[PDB]
Amino acid sequence: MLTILKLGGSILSDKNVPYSIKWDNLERIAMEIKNALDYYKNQNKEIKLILVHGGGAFGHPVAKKYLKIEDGKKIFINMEKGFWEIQRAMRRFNNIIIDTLQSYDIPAVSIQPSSFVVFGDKLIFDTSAIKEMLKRNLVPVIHGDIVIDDKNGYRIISGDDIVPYLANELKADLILYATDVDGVLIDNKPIKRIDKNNIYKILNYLSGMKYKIEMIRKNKCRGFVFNGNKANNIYKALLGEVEGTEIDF
Amino acid sequence: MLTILKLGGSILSDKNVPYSIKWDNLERIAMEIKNALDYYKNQNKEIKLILVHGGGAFGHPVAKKYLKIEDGKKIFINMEKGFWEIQRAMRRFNNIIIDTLQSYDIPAVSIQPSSFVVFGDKLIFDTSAIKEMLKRNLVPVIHGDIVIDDKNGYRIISGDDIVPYLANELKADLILYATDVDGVLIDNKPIKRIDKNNIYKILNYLSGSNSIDVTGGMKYKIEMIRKNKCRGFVFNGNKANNIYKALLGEVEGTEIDFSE
Ligand SMILES: C=C(C)CCOP(=O)(O)O
Ligand SMILES: C=C(C)CCOP(=O)(O)O
Repeated sequence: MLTILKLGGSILSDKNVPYSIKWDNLERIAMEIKNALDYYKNQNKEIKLILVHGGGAFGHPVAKKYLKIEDGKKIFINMEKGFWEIQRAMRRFNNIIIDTLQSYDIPAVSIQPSSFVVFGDKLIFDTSAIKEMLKRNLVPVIHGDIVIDDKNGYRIISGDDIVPYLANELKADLILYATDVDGVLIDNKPIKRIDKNNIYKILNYLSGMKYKIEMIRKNKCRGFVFNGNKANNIYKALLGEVEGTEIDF
Repeated sequence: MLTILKLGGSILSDKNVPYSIKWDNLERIAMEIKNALDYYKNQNKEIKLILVHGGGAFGHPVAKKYLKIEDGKKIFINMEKGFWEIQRAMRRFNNIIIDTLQSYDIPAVSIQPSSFVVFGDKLIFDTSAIKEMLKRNLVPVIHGDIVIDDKNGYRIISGDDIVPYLANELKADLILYATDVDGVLIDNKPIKRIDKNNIYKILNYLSGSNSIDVTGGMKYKIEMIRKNKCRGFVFNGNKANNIYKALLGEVEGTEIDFSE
């Protein structure tokens, strides 16, 4: 029923180019998601879908402006100005993505964490609204954002924080990570799987693909890391599976 | 003391001209909010301020396209386009308002109800982040928005729904209603004070046939203030300095006192 597809940095926007958008790729990714949803409408299978994207060439660039290094500590400053300016950037990127999805008749809607989510100790993140939206078969689109931290004051929640959380909070049947690599690379090769056995030797090797791997296990989750730039991977990924690294916890 | 300023009326936008923006009026208002914030710093007084605005010529016009009357009632349709459409329009208005407020160094941030609020017999509306934001001297700007309900449907949440709710949740001290009128008009004249010695006497008149507001607007504002045993002002937000004065607690319009 429920799937969480993450569109990770750099398939949507080049990081080394502030305010950049990879239009064709975005246009294609949106199409494959549509063709996927359609496929299921025939099989008459109810498939609830959530979407997550990063800060790409929007979130980061603007943030970097209010992050100062001091005593080896990432420090936000001038947040009187920084909070809005980061919000604003993520709002642009979020509109662009949602409009495109909408143009393919994907019933996407904006989820803006900065408005309600709180980091620190526990993760305060009321999924009430999201559950309802899913009951309507709407497709909530969540994005990395600036967010309050009741301990550190400010902090940047990312997709890696959001996906795992929601998958557990919402009991997701299938979680997908679209990236620019053919999966988790070991010695420059994508392992077909990651469980409870070879993991130990994997955490050492990696000593945020790690962060990602740990965040999902910390939730007995289970997801696929694949390449989003390969025409059809997303469409395949959603339908059942294609090539990529599997992570089961 | 925490204050809630409700922009409202048609002081920011002319509902008649779709996507209308009363720039001049919107800019002056930012000044005044600024003048006020600077004033509370000089007099060294702690103020937490929340702003709320409605849909103006943005929310309503778009929303109406997805509203139908069915069996003597309202129902949203095609919300697979409608929800985003209304979000989109509101997000624009919110941007314009916040960008401006910022252009006067007012630390405004965006609160988008559509993302987390559920409209039930009781609102589901986590105010954790807002509290932290106020804690850090940010100015949270909430706006009317589309939202899902807990009954297979959708609902429009307005400033009217948002203000009272927050007044309660956050235990506000002062409620400010910037409107298109000088106050609660009684004989085309803003009554100075409303309290537990005339409220009912006032409600009844508001309900009569010689009342200027038959939309039940003022009545609702009065009752929530009274319900939040706090204090509020109803004033003209189109007049120079009323918003500045109001924020200080001295705007000449109509006072509503039920604190203590
Ligand atoms: C940079 C911001 C605001 C969020 C970054 O998170 P990502 O989407 O994981 O890159
Ligand atoms: C029309 C929408 C989106 C809500 C408008 O809220 P209000 O103008 O405060 O009633």
